[PDB]
Amino acid sequence: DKIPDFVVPGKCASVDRNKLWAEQTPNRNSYAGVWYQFALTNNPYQLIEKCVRNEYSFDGKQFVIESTGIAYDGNLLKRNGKLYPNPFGEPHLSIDYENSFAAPLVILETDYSNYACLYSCIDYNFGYHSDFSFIFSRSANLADQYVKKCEAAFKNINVDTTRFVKTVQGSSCPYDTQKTL
Amino acid sequence: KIPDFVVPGKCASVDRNKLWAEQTPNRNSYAGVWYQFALTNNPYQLIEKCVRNEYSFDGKQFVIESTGIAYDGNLLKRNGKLYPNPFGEPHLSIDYENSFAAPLVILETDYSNYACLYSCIDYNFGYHSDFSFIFSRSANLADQYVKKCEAAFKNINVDTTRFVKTVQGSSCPYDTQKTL
Repeated sequence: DKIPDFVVPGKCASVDRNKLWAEQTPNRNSYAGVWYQFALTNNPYQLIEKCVRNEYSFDGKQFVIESTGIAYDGNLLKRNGKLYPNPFGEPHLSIDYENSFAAPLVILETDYSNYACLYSCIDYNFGYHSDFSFIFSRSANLADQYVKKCEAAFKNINVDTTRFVKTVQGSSCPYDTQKTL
Repeated sequence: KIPDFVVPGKCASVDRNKLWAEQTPNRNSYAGVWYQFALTNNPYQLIEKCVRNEYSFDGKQFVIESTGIAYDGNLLKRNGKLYPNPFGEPHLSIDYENSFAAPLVILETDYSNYACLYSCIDYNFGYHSDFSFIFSRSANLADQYVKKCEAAFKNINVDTTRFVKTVQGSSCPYDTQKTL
């Protein structure tokens, strides 16, 4: 039988969150600013298809997010999100979008000034998980050397990096306009 | 051949403002114990039978302890919260530990006997998944209340033939459950 490539047998991977959390907590401010989506794994919840541009402001408690780009229907779209500590005290954040739902998000590795590798995973009740991965860049392109750092980090938690699809980014995107939405 | 919880079209409009206005003053009456009477097929619900949800209201949100028999036969406890949507939208978020959070609307409740609950999420490919529950104040629910739930779901075009009854009653270890 055929199922989507984002439903995978087994339980979400372990991931050492406590380590990442201690490392990332004092650096929140540095995480703010603009991040471009460089690539992601097949994701049926993402409404923005191309030129995905995420603007993060940090108010000391959370990050407020404005995500913009071109939707699947060819129009411009702006979505509002928030990234805040998980409300049960687990050492991960919840990524939440307006009119949608919220999911756990772990920053598996970032150097803050070039790249960030991100990961979200959900267990189902029938022996399968679904995971969603992203490669974020501080600019419209990301150099092979940072891309490989994400590829290693995802390989290390057993994600088939063949699942990544490149996002359209670059001078063909109306970034100046997106910023005004 | 897709799962019956993956449905064509956009999530339904539900009149969330009318509901919010009705329920806001009565939150305190929503607390206490609620049993899951029936639900539409749901891949995130880890407790299979004897499902008992205990709600306490602290003023801003509800703290939940959900217990029952998991799909492996073992007893299970899950911790949840129910709080207003953090963007100011007139619906609640239902959030469970080690899981995710989804929007939840209470389509109809009389507080003392039944509740009909609804959650819906839209996909980027023109379909949606919705999840529905019927809650009862006891292990059983009279026909007259089940029918009110049926009418509320029909009204929003949920196909009520998707409901499966949950195991409750004599065979459940509620007394042990209360203790977890």
